[PDB]
Amino acid sequence: SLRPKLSEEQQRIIAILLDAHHKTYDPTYSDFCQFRPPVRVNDGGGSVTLELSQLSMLPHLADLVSYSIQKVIGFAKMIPGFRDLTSEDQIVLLKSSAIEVIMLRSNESFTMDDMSWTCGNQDYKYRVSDVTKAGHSLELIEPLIKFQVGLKKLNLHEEEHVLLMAICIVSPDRPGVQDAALIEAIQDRLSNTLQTYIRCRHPPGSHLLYAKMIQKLADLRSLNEEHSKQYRCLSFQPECSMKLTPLVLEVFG
Ligand SMILES: C=C1/C(=C\C=C2/CCC[C@]3(C)[C@@H]([C@H](C)CCCC(C)(C)O)CC[C@@H]23)C[C@@H](O)[C@H](CCC)[C@@H]1O
Repeated sequence: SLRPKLSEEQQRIIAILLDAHHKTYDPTYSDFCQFRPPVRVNDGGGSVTLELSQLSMLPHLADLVSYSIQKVIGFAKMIPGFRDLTSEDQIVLLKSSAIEVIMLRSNESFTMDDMSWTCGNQDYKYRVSDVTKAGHSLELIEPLIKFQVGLKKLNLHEEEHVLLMAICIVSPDRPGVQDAALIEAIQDRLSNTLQTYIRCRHPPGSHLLYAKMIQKLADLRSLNEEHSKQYRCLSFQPECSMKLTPLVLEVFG
């Protein structure tokens, strides 16, 4: 019912987050030529044996994800209050939310035109087949695509988008966090900002939208778990480490 105006602080928080995102997410995907080249081997049959023996798309996707983790670390460091946390808690939050924030931020390149993540020309267009070529199974990819569509249909304003990513990162319910109270205080500040923003730009669906966004955060936890299970399997493949990156190995190891 009540639609309070955004406070000076809330406006500042949003401005900071938008700026942080603009500085850490390149919508032109101009750095992609620097990643190891994508290689797409003939695997129309979706053979797990062939996929694991080759992992043809893994070097490229590992680089893309590693690159993205670095950008997420930068984004996170710009989240108001994040610096107030101990280095220990910052690292715990980053490592635990990295893959989730990547899935969230990738919605910007995701397109419902053909259900793909398009980052420019055909070379940098990723579909389900490309992810299976990196060693993952439909058990993860299909729910992820479903997640991308659901998120895409929320038609989030960039303000809502960056707040959602910040809230995802600053979560007190991450295993290993030491000062859950401080983290919850920061998250509440961000959550209150989001709730206020939604009510200001969306008439009472304001309540429906916030609930839907929070549900996406729950969906991300499940996706995170499935990815971890599959990463474990992938790591068993001999010589897989060389196809990944040091950051990826640490974050998901
Ligand atoms: C990374 C990003 C992008 C796309 C994300 C994709 C498309 C390819 C397969 C991925 C990467 C999924 C995959 C299941 C994870 C695999 C990771 C390993 C191999 C380590 O298990 C998770 C998200 C999926 C492009 C762009 O929007 C941002 C980047 C440019 C601004 C964003 O930051």
